[PDB]
Amino acid sequence: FVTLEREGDEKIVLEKGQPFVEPGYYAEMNGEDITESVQIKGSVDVNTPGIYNLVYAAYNEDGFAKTFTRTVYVADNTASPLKSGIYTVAEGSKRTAPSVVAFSGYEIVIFQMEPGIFYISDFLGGWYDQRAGYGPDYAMVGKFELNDDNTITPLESYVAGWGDSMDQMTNTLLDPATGTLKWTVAYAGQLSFDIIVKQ
Repeated sequence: FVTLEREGDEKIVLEKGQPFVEPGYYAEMNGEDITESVQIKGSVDVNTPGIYNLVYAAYNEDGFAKTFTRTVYVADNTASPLKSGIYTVAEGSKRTAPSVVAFSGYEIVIFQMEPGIFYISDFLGGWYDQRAGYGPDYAMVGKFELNDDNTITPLESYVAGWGDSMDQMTNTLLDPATGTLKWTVAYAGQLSFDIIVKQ
């Protein structure tokens, strides 16, 4: 009866300073328009790089509600060959242990926290949420530092729900034209992935 539609992207990347213009939404209950009834938890601070979660709610008759979430990421406008950042996993992207399995165009977010340092939604390409639908408690959040030599040095990394980090990361490269990031990450004991991300 209640209906709740999000307009615009679930995930958005702004650059520090750039205003956040609300993409909008729509809500209807029993055929009447109840869009002005929707309430939002959350704010976006476009002058402080970071991750801001908004949560939109549409209320119904007996405690019930429908909800959608939108996440806004603020970058750091400092020049860097790595742009920020809704990357799509590319097509030469594969598992390489124990078997070999190629995967598609799942999207991840990559934004600059401070001049050298970047945040990723998922080191693991979307293999475990998304292409398994395990959900956001899977996939490897992480920071990494972009080097002057177009490699990538990983700092923290973590898969909630299992509690561990990556075992190692090698074979990385950024191409400052085609603007394409790639890495091999080895995970849980015996597991390794070769990821390529474009936009």
